[PDB]
Amino acid sequence: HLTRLGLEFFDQPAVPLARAFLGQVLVRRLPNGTELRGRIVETEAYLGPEDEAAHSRGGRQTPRNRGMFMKPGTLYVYIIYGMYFCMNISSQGDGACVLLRALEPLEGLETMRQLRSTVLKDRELCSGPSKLCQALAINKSFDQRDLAQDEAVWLERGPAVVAAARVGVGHAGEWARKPLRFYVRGSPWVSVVDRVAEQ
DNA sequence: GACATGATTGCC
DNA sequence: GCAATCATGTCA
Ligand code: NA
Repeated sequence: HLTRLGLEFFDQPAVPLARAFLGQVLVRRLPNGTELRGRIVETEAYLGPEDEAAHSRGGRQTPRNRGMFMKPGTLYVYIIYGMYFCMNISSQGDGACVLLRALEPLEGLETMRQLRSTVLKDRELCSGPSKLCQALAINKSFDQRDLAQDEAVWLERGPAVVAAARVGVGHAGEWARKPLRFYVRGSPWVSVVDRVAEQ
């Protein structure tokens, strides 16, 4: 609470926000009062209407993705492949948000392991957008919550960034190629390294 | 109402 | 290399 990043932090455009997320710690307070912690090491920016890789492309706006259009810091959690969740945080700009792709586990590792068992090496706990949601017990109920004012989840300030193309956007179009994915260089917790982009 | 599909994960 | 599994986006 005293460390929780507030409203002013989130009110930034997608790219600066996605880059600013690196190093920050995502915290999840479970019912047993225990708190799980993960330092963000990989994120992706979705610019909005012009961004053909975003759900909000062409100004598309529905009840499912309303979060992207809500105040910065508002969560947009959705179900993919009818089996996994993806956690995004609305940024400045309607239809713009930041997807979280990987965290470096810091605390509550044992609970995460249990959560993701449905023996896992720590490297398999949060190395992915859906894995991290599973590891932190994030689900559809976290959709549209305010990361700056929620009792169960918040971001804390943390004490070389690689910019690469996003994952699972395809190999067609200028937007699929744009370097809108950012992660901690040399980090062993990133979900997908891009040796090419690192050079 | 119907029908194609996914910013993944993980086993063959 | 590809199946799992179903809410959502579209078209009607
Ligand atoms: Na937004």
